Amino acid sequence: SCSMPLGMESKAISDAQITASSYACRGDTCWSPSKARLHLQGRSNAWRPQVNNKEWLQVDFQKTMKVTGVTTQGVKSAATSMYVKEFLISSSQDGHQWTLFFQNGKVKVFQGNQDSFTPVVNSLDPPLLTRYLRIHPQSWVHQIALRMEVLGCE
Repeated sequence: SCSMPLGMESKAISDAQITASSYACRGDTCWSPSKARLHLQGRSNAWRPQVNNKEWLQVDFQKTMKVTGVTTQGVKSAATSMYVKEFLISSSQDGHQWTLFFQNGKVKVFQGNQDSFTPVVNSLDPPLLTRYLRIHPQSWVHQIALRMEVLGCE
C-alpha cells in the first residue's frame, strides 16, 4: 500500500541525496546528514546540526516520489537521549523553494519522538508527490538528533 522504506536504512538512498542546513564534527566522525538513517549504529550515528542557527534535514529522491509517511528516531550520545519531539514537513521540486505541509491552511505540526530509541511513524494524509522532502525540528529533548526513514513508492 505504498508504504516501503525509500532507502534511508538500506542505503538505497545515497549520502549525497541527504543534506542539511548544517552538521557537527569531532575528530574524524561527523553527525552528518548521511547518518540520519533509521537504526544506524556507530560513532556519531545520527544527524546533528551545528548547535546554532533555522535547522532542517533534506532528502533528494532524484525523482518524483509518492511519500506516505516518515519514521523518526532519536539517538544516544553516551547515556544522553537526544531526539526531535515535534517537527514540520516541507516539500520541494528543485531543492531551493519549499512548500510547508499545510493542514487546512495552517502548517501541520507532527508529533515526533518521546524517547531516543523507538521509531515513530507519522502517516502523510494525503500523500505527497515530491522530489525533495525536508524535516523541520520544532522542539527537542536535550538536543536535535535524528535518524529517519521515508515511506512510499516509485
